[PDB]
Amino acid sequence: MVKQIESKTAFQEALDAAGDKLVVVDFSATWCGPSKMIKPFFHSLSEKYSNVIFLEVDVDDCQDVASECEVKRMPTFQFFKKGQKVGEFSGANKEKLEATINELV
Repeated sequence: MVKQIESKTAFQEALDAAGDKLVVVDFSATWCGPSKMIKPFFHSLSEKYSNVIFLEVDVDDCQDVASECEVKRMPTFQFFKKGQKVGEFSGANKEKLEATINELV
C-alpha cells in the first residue's frame, strides 16, 4: 500500500517511523499524464516490496512538501533512509524506478 502525505508534519512522521528501511516517495500531479501512467506501477511495487515504505505527495494538495524537497518536475521519485535523501530521479521510467529500489534496499 502507499501512504498519501498531506503535510510536512505527516512527511516527517513517515520518515521517522520508517526506522532504517528504504522510503520511496512519488511526487505526483493529478493533471500530469506521465504521473497517472506510472501510478498503478508504483502501487504494485508497494505490494511486492513489503520491507520498503512507499509514500505519495501530490504536489498541489501538498505543495510545501514538494517545495522543501526541491521538486521541479513530475513524476519525481525521492529515496530516503534514516531521514536522509539517498536517491532521486524524475520521469515515468518503470525500469529505472524498480532498479533504484533494488540498488537501495
